[PDB]
Amino acid sequence: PALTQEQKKELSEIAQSIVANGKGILAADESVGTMGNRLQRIKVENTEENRRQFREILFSVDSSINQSIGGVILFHETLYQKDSQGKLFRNILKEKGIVVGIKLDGLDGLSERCAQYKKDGVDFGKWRPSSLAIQENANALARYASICQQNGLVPIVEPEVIDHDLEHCQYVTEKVLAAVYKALNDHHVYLEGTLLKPNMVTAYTPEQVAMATVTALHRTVPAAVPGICFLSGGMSEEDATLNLNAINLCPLPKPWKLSFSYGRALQASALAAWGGKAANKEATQEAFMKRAMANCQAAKGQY
Amino acid sequence: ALTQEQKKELSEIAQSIVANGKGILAADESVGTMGNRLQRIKVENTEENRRQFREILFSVDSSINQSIGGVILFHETLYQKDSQGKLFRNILKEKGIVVGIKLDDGLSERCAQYKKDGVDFGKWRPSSLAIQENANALARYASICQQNGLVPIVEPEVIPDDLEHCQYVTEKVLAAVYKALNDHHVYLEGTLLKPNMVTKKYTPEQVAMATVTALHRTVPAAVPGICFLSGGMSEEDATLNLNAINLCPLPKPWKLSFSYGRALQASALAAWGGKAANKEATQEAFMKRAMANCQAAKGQYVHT
Repeated sequence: PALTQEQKKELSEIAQSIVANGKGILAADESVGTMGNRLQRIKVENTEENRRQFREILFSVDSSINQSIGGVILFHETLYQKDSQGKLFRNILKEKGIVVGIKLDGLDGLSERCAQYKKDGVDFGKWRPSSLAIQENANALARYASICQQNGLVPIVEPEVIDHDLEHCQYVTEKVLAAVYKALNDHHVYLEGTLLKPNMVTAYTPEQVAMATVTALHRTVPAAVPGICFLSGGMSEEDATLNLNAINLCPLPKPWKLSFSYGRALQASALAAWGGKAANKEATQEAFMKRAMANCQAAKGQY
Repeated sequence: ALTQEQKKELSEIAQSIVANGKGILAADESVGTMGNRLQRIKVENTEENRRQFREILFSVDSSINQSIGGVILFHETLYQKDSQGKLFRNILKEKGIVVGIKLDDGLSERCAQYKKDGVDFGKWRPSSLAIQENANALARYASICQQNGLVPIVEPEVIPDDLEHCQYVTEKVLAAVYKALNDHHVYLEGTLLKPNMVTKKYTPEQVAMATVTALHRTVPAAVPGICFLSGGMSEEDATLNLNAINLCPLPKPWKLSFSYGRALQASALAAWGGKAANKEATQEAFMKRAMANCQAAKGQYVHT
C-alpha cells in the first residue's frame, strides 16, 4: 500500500518539525521499572502517582521550551494521564507546539496499535528490536518503520547499540547503519519522513568522539534523512552536551539535522530538584529548562 | 588495509578531479567505438587518426585545466605521443589535468602498473540477484584500485525502458552498490560515482529533481563527487541538466559534475572532420564545451 504524496507531506512536516531549529527530543517515556530507579536514585519511592507529578511539572514549564524541544516521547501510561486540572498530558504538550511521541516498544498488532495511537494524538513512534543478526533487526526495523508511515507516524529508527577501541566501535556502527538503511531501502521506506536515533561512537575527547561519530555517520546515513537525534545513554548532562556540540562542529559533510533525543541528560538535574516535594517546581523546571536550551545549542554548535 | 597514508592520497586525487566545477573527459573510447565516432564525420578509422584527434584535444590551451580536472584514456592511447614525440600521458600531467585509465583476475597487477605509468584513477562498468553481483563486482574492483593507489570510478547500470520509473530503479541499483562497497570496506572517501541521469516530456527541472532526489536517498555524503555520464544527451542537454541538477533545492553533500565523452567531443570532433587544417576550430568547440559544463557544475550556466 505505497504512500501517496499527501502521506509524505504529513510525515515530512513532522520529522522536520521535531528538529525544526535544533529542537531535540525529550525522553519522557521511561518504563514503569526504569522510572523506578530514576526516582529511586533521588531517595524517593517508585509510584504511579509520583510519576504524573514529575511529568505534569515538566510539560507545564513556560511555553518558551518549544524553542529547544521539538517533540517528546511517552511511555504508554503518560499518553493518557491528566494533569491536576484533569488536563491531558498529551494536550499540555500539543498546545505548546511540541509533538506527541509514543514508545511502541513483535510487529504483530503494530499496524493497528499505531492507527489508534495517531488518533490519540501521537505523530511518531519509537521502537528498538553476527551478519545474520545485523541483517535481522534491520529488516525488522524496515517493516516497523514502513508500518508507522502507513498510520501517519514518523519512525525513529533505532539501530541497537552493541571494552574495545573507538576505531572498533566506529567500524561496527558503520557496518550496522549500512545494513539498516540498505534494508530500509529494500522496504521502500520514505527516508524524508523518518528519523535516526544513533549512538555516539564512544569508548577520547568529544572532538575525537565527534570526529569518529560524524565520519562513520556520513559514510552511512543518507542526506535525505531530515535529522539524527542522538541518545545520551550513560552520558552525564554535561558530556551529552560537549559531544553533541563537537558533532555539530566536526569538519565533515553533514546534510542532516544533528539533534538530540535525551532523557537522562535532560531530566537528571530537574529530577533532583524535585525529590517528591512538588512545590519546588522552580528548581525542577529550572534544571530541565536549563538543559533543553543548552542541548538545543549543542544542536547548533553555538554552545 | 589502506593506511591513513593512502587514504590521504586516494582522497587528494578523488577530490582534485572534481575541484572547482571541474569534471572528467572520457577520451577512453575503445577502438571500435572511436571508429563509429570518426565514421560520423566520415573519417577513416586509423591508429593515427585517433592519435591525432586526441592529440588536438589534449593539446588545447592549458587553461583547459580550469574546466577539465581529469581525463580518462583508452589503453592504446595511454602510450601514444603527440606530433613531437611527447607523451599525451605527461602532456596532461604537466598541464594540470590528472590522467585516468580504463581498466576493462590480474586486475590488481595491472593497476600497480598503470599507477607506475602516471594513471591515478580507473574505470570499469559491469534482477535482484543480478544487481547484487553487479554491486559486488563493482566493489571488489573498487578495493583493488585503492589497493594499488588508484581512485575507482564506480559506474552503476540501467536500461532505456516514466521518470518515477527510472528513478525508483536508480535508487535500488544505487543502494546495492554503496551497501556492496560497505560490505567490502571500500574507503568511500577515495571514490567517485558515474551515475546516469534519472530521465512524457521532461524539463531539466524535473530530470534534475528526480535525479538529485534519488541521489540523496542512496549515495553517502562521504563520496566526494558524483560525475554524471551524458550517454545519449546532446552537449547542450548534458549541460542544462548538469546545471539544473546543481541548482535543485535539495541536499547535496557532494560535487555533482560531468564525466562526459559524446557531450564534450561531439562538436569538437565534427569541426575537425579529419582535416588537420581545422586544429584551430576543433580546439575551440572543445574548450567551449569544456568551460560550459564547468559552469553547469557551478549551476552558474546560462543558455541564450
